[PDB]
Amino acid sequence: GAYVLDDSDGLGREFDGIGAVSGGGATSRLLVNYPEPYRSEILDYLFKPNFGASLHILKVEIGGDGQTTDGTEPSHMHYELDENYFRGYEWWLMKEAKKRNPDIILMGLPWSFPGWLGKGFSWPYVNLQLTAYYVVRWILGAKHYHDLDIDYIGIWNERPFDANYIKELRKMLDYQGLQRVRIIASDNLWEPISSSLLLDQELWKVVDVIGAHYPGTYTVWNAKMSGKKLWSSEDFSTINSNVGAGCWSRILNQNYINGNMTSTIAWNLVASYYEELPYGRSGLMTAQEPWSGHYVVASPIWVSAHTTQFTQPGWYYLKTVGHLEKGGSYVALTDGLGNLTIIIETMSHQHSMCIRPYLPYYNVSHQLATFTLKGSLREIQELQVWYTKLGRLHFKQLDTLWLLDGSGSFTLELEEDEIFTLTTLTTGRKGSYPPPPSSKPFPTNYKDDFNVEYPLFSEAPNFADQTGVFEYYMNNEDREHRFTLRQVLNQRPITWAADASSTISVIGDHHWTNMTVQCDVYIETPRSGGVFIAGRVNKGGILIRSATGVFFWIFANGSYRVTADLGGWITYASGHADVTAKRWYTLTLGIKGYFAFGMLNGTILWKNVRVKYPGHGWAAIGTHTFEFAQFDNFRVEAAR
Ligand SMILES: *[C@@H]1O[C@H](CO)[C@@H](O[C@@H]2O[C@H](CO)[C@@H](O)[C@H](O)[C@H]2NC(C)=O)[C@H](O)[C@H]1NC(C)=O
Ligand SMILES: *[C@@H]1O[C@H](CO)[C@@H](O[C@@H]2O[C@H](CO)[C@@H](O)[C@H](O)[C@H]2NC(C)=O)[C@H](O)[C@H]1NC(C)=O
Ligand SMILES: *[C@@H]1O[C@H](CO)[C@@H](O[C@@H]2O[C@H](CO)[C@@H](O)[C@H](O)[C@H]2NC(C)=O)[C@H](O)[C@H]1NC(C)=O
Ligand SMILES: O=[N+]([O-])c1ccc(O[C@@H]2O[C@H](CO)[C@H](O)[C@H](O)[C@H]2O)cc1
Ligand SMILES: *[C@@H]1O[C@H](CO)[C@@H](O)[C@H](O)[C@H]1NC(C)=O
Ligand SMILES: [Ca+2]
Repeated sequence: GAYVLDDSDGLGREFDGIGAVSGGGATSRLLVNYPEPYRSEILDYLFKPNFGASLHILKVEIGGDGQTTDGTEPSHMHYELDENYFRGYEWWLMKEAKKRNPDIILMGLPWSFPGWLGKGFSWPYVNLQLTAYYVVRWILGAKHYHDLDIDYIGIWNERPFDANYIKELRKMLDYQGLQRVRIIASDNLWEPISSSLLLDQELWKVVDVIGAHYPGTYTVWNAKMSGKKLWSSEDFSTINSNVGAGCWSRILNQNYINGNMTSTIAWNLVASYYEELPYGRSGLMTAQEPWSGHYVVASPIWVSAHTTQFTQPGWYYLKTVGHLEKGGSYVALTDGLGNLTIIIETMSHQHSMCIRPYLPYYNVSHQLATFTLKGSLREIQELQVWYTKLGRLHFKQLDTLWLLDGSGSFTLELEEDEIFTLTTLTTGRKGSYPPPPSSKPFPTNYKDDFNVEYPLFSEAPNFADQTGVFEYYMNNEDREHRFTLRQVLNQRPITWAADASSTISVIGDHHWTNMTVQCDVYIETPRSGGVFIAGRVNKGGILIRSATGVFFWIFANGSYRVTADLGGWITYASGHADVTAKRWYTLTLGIKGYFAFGMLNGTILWKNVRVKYPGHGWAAIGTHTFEFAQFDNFRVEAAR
């Protein structure tokens, strides 16, 4: 019936911000080659203050060369003695975020690590100082090469922590002059980090924030007892339809209400990865077509706005928040400067399911809500009103609410699936750019000769690596193949996911069913080396080991194989071929209906080989193991 909002008996917890994750893995892969103005528009929808999602926090993966959900992301140290702070796209993204919002909060977290850190094992805690040295290098590089101040550093995403590592990471941070950098742990479940912090005082000192994943709006007792800041450091991961927008809406309020969590960070920031990759379209918005410029400003953008435009890190939650009688919730925040924000949500169970965890039914029905400004809030007379209705009307400003009394009270009619933001703030705006081009399938004729001398990014556009890492490569000591694409991993990473045994990058349209793929290939390893080109590749990401399709392999021992699977268990054809290491060959692979054929240097090697049909999927290139190889003059001709 009546709901009191008061600051007289003090304040709730400090609000730390809403944000999103770019990474885990390659989630922003297709954003980088958007043409202007569209690329800059997308970034504004995300990061420009008083405009769109206006995010307070950007968390990114510290690439470790391993597959991390929708691809691999390049590390700053591929090998021992290697340092490079210009690979990938997270540097660029952080800088674009900071350009639009100087006060944005930056976070880094590793998912995988380069294999050499493991010194013989697939384990990052073999040499604690070495792994901490690697991580801290990254933070220094952000400052030195990009003028970026990383605010938070994590441990090992969704994987075990080592208390001695966390301590060494603190010591190393301090030693390198990074006392200001905070540590968040352990980016997994509430335990065992929470009880570890109660039993170990030295550990308690070095951990600033307990970050838990997909906590279903709740925390646990040991966490409250720690007195540490509690963040949902990874949540959401839901398709960005209205259903996903409802999930985001509900958890933004209730993570604080039910679980004392003062930050929530969505995986992921923008769906800029092929949608047939795992968890397709689970970004706050969608930008998965750089070749057309088409992007979608999805519902979750506006749900974010309802909190982000009208709150800032450093504000405080009131003590007066909770659930509504007939369902839904209300939070309220101030800033100590007389401003007040009220955010109300009425998300129906049927339209707010997150993928993790799934909630048992709860009822939401028509109701009325009365709010009374008690304490030092009563002196407010006027409130701006923002309204959103899911299922649709988005982030629409409604007529101002005048209190018009001396009461300090007001009433609302609330139906289902609604968000209301009521605030003293006048800065709100539903930012708008003209509509962008219609969606178009991936070009049915496509070529890249990789002839780019000073590339802006370290890899060619649209190639999404799924195991291994492929980079622009300049080789002055050749005139015919001076500018190529090279797979640069020479050993398996400390994997997070189950990377394939062979390297692979996919490109194009997963709907393609008839296609001709051509590429110049070059094997660097004598006797043992191997490369392939492929078509109808159907799976990638965390499922890359499962990929089927048609794979045309050539080996440096003078052999070829055609397989139905990336693991090469299922043979379509095999035989001999005039192939050695360190020689350039042109490979052609034709796939049509039930039949395939392969050419070597324009000459038929095998023809009318039966493949499974129907089948559809991307084109790809790769290497037999984690080995050096080059590719040049890539072309694809395909029918969807
Ligand atoms: C964490 O938030 C919870 C609510 O989710 C607070 O626990 C109590 O909740 C009841 C019922 O909602 C309130 O009436 C009380 O005011 C709360 N009790 C306390 C401890 O004051 C709790 O305040 C929070 N826990 C903290 C901050 O340690
Ligand atoms: C409400 O919040 C706004 C946003 O901070 C406050 O506006 C700033 O206030 C400080 C001093 O209080 C000024 O130095 C800034 O220049 C102000 N910025 C703007 C946008 O004018 C404001 O003080 C708060 N109080 C209210 C209700 O106006
Ligand atoms: C891929 O190739 C197959 C084989 O050419 C195409 O399927 C044939 O389509 C014709 C009519 O268009 C039928 O009469 C044949 O019987 C089909 N072949 C088989 C074995 O089914 C198919 O249309 C092509 N797909 C696309 C979209 O390009
Ligand atoms: O299998 N799980 O329950 C599971 C739960 C949380 C996980 O962490 C997260 O999942 C996300 C997808 O929803 C992304 O993969 C993200 O990269 C990963 O950190 C990964 C797997
Ligand atoms: C939910 O609760 C309302 C009001 O109490 C009631 O009218 C309705 O039947 C309930 N719906 C279901 C299916 O639980
Ligand atoms: Ca070239």
